[PDB]
Amino acid sequence: AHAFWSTQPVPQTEDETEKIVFAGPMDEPKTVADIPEEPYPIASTFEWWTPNMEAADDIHAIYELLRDNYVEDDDSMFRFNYSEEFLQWALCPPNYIPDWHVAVRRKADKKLLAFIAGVPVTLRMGTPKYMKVKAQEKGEGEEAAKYDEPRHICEINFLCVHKQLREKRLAPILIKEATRRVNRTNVWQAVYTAGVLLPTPYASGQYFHRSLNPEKLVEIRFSGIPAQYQKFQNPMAMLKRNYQLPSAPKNSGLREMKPSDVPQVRRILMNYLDSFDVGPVFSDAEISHYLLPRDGVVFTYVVENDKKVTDFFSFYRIPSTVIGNSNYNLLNAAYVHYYAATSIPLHQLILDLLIVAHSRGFDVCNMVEILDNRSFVEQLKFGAGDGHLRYYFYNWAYPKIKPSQVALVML
Ligand SMILES: CCCCCCCCCCCCCC(=O)SCCNC(=O)CCNC(=O)[C@H](O)C(C)(C)COP(=O)(O)OP(=O)(O)OC[C@H]1O[C@@H](n2cnc3c(N)ncnc32)[C@H](O)[C@@H]1OP(=O)(O)O
Ligand SMILES: CN(C)CCCN(C)c1nc(N(C)CCC#N)c2sccc2n1
Ligand SMILES: [Mg+2]
Repeated sequence: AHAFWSTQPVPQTEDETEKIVFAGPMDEPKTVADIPEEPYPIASTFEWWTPNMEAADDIHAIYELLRDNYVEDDDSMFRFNYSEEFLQWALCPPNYIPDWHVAVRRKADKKLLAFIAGVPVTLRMGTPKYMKVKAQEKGEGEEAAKYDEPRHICEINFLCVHKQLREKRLAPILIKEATRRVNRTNVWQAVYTAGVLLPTPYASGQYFHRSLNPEKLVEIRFSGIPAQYQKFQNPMAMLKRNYQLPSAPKNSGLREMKPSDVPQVRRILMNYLDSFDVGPVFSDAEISHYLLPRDGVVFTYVVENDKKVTDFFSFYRIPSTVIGNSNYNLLNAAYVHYYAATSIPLHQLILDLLIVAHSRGFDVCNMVEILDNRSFVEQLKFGAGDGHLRYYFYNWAYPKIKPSQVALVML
């Protein structure tokens, strides 16, 4: 069934997943010296290329591949259009490894055919709370605790093969070369997500959407007018009214995050994320990188009253190309990023996210039911979509956990 995935160190079935009781590696311990020094073999008409994702022109080359060949829906209505500024932000965090950005070009004329990217992340990925209780009940605490310490691993994203090269087994080659480059730096696990089901997720969550511009969403067929609104003389007027938001934030002391806020935002974020089984650990440099505002890319606000930051939220922008509409070329989506609330209920904090996103011309707010995202779904009028986001590890056995025990946002 899976000619490539069956050869890899990942749990092969749900049944296998059911028997996993402790976090730990799947594979034998290996050393850098055991890993081939030479790139993985590739057809003589192709070549490996490492783009410089801080150099405008290489960023643009990768941007065009993704613009034209990255994730699209099954009805080919929308295709993600991650911006050049977003890609530099996502792929070049503190201490990133340029070698983990891997491309294939056709040698002749240098057409770009494929990409995959890894970035470092420090992840808590030790045995989850409910399985540590089971271990305690059996006298197996030491085994369960072995990998409690946060680990420096690889996060993989942006796997893409050109549409003309699909179903030729190029993605496994990209994956094998990425793995080799990661292993050559003495890193042996990765974390990744996908909308598709592969062997075998450790967690899965539904996607949720919150309409900000329903007229546009219906025009481009992201949304339709729900059946219940047909009982009204003006269905669309009633739909617009249902999703109306304030024109300015409601929380006193909301303002954009600045450099001086990094220590307090790090503190409140890390205290919050500790509550979840799987989550990132961020240094001050990483809090700076992932949360300070970047035009067009990431938007972060703090609540500060009386000289103290007590809460914050962040969202990031991913537009999609709208394939063939005469009124609109783009869907402008805002995705819920990290947040922490200590002074107000989460729904009150995230309402301001929706208000700011709407004010800035976003059409929809998206999120997965990770973190405490379920706590404000109903009041804030999110609805489940048809997608799921599945969380995977490479070379890591891990008990199944609920998505409300995951605190890693994947871009
Ligand atoms: C220690 C360090 C380790 C680092 C590596 C960790 C692993 C990272 C793994 C990557 C995580 C990426 C996270 C993201 O970026 S998820 C985003 C993925 N990108 C897209 O969906 C963009 C649009 N589609 C494409 O570009 C192509 O269809 C892709 C490239 C997805 C496959 O190309 P193509 O359609 O031309 O197929 P093939 O003939 O070359 O290959 C077929 C094989 O590929 C397996 N396949 C299909 N889709 C995915 C998928 N999303 N993750 C993993 N495997 C996938 C499939 O089951 C089959 O294997 P098997 O069933 O036969 O066994
Ligand atoms: C790797 N990485 C995490 C990027 C996420 C891709 N983004 C932004 C995304 N992806 C969705 N799906 C793949 C659902 C597929 C299924 N089942 C959806 S569905 C609604 C928004 C949305 N956005
Ligand atoms: Mg292929």
